[PDB]
Amino acid sequence: SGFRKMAFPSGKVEGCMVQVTCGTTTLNGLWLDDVVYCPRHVICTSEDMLNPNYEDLLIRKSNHNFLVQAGNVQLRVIGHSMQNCVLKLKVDTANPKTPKYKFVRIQPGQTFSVLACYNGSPSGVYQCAMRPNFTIKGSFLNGSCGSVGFNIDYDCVSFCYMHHMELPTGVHAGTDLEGNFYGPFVDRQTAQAAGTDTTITVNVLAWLYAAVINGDRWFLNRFTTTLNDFNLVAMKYNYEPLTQDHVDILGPLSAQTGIAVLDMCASLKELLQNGMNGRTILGSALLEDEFTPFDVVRQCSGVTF
Amino acid sequence: SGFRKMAFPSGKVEGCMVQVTCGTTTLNGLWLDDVVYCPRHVICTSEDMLNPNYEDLLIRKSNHNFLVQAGNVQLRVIGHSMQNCVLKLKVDTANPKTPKYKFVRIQPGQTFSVLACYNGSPSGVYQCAMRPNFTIKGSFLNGSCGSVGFNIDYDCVSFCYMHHMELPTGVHAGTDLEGNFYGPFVDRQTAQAAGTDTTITVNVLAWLYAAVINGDRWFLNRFTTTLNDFNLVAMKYNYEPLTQDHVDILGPLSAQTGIAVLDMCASLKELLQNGMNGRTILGSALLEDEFTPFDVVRQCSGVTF
Ligand SMILES: C[C@@]1(C(=O)Nc2cncc3c2CCCC3)CNS(=O)(=O)c2ccc(Cl)cc21
Ligand SMILES: C[C@@]1(C(=O)Nc2cncc3c2CCCC3)CNS(=O)(=O)c2ccc(Cl)cc21
Ligand SMILES: [Cl-]
Repeated sequence: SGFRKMAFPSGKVEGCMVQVTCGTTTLNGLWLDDVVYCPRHVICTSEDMLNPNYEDLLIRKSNHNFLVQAGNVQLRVIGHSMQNCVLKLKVDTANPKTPKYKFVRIQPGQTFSVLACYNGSPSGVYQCAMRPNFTIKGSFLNGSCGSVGFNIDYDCVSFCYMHHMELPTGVHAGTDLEGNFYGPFVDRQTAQAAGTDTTITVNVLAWLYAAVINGDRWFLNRFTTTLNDFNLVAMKYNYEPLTQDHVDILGPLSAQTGIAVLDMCASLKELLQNGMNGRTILGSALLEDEFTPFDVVRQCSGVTF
Repeated sequence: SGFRKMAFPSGKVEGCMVQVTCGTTTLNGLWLDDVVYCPRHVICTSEDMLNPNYEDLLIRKSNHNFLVQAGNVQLRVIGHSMQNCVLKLKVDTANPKTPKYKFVRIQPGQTFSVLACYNGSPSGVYQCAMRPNFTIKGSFLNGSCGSVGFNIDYDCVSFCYMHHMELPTGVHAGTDLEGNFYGPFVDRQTAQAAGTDTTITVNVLAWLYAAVINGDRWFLNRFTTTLNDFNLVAMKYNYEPLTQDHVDILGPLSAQTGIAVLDMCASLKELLQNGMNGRTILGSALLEDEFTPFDVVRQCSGVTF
């Protein structure tokens, strides 16, 4: 029993973290085989960020201008290239601790573990979700750039995020491991703001099913709803529209508990209208949206209480 | 910016997890040097749990009755002994991945990371606190016994908890690595319950300071209070008494924000007597008590390992 925001064991990623230095800037890199991946803004000064010409800044660099440190060993850079917003530094040593891995681009609503790093050294691990506005609510200080997001289903590490930026509201933006940013963000200091964020409806429903599996049913009601009527109510509370794909994905949780998806939608409608009345659901006084249906299945017992 | 429930990087502990089997029972073990540490109830059947005589059950077992598996390699047990509620299995192979470590007993209010394991394989990592009633609010299913709790200090892993039991309310109980239980619990199937719990006051204050560091100031006021008047209010809301030691420990957070500890106590007094009035603090509608003053300092500073 119990339900916690759980991250994947970070050991396989810890063995890939390195420090990348270019001039006076120092950040983190990800060392997989003989390549170190890091944000391309490592070659920028603060003044360069207003309007950087990365192609012009990069051509003035040689391999020996990049210092890569793995633990207390200096790696040697033997090539460099830029792919979108990431820099790929070819090194003379393949990482002997390289795990089985894949690069995957995720969709909003999907969760992942973040290994926060400073100076190539891991400091902590926490669970995050890609918000509908393509930002993440992380915990990052100066020096955390290059820290990565990942999932580890089986023994394979699926890298999905690399940290690049903090926005004015304290939320974070980054790229996939091919250097493509999530959202309309750019690696330039310009008027960039997080768009209006919304609640990940399919994840709230998944967490209500987790509460039922763990033994709580107080929030259920005798009503049902059509999918369109539920969406008309949901959008009034800044909740994301629920699609047929989301209803399909909730199928296994619906079968394990015996509660139809549109009947759980009716409980969600009532909870939005009434609040909790001094009660909690899985130790929370707010409706939780950073657990996917897959996360609930992974953590919860296969037997409902 | 940002504030997340952060766990320590789990890599150093992942390299110590093994599977221990005795008869039909299978659980987790911690392999450090040539010793595997696991709950002594591994030698019990369901019938033996009603009233076990561990010395009598153990004398009937030989070294070859214990199956220890580290990955896909079978370790050989060459000796066995019992220390309190922990079994120590001497193996023929020293763990080449043994980190720098210590066994430390923690006090209620202290936090630690848990690496949840099943069949000697790590599945997740999460943060939790030792409650004043000596239980932890963990997330564990059948097979999780032997999973460990820890903190990291530079290069050194301080093991503080080993999982043994789930109580009727869904909360958990266990021992330190010397086999001494936290709380008045016993390792047998009998009527045991979590006592009435209380809120960890020094941790709520630490989290209010974290909210001020991150830009949440609505709860501050012009008032102050004394230790005695604050404790008279706290006792009424099932909050732990605040001591001069707690005030001293909150010193660095008080200096960083410019808010005296008794000044912050006056803000908590008003939150206890009036509530949040539809507002949140660091994304929560409840007063969070599972972040110590040291956890707030570490997360708002970037301490690496
Ligand atoms: C490198 C930087 C950034 O966001 N750093 C950072 C990234 N994560 C967290 C924290 C920071 C800063 C301090 C608080 C914590 C610098 N600011 S910027 O507006 O010029 C900018 C603009 C675009 C990009 Cl891709 C990066 C940056
Ligand atoms: C081994 C067991 C235990 O709590 N297992 C367990 C531990 N963590 C989680 C979950 C369980 C069980 C199933 C639900 C989830 C079994 N119950 S018991 O009352 O006989 C008992 C009594 C004393 C001790 Cl030290 C252990 C146990
Ligand atoms: Cl996805």
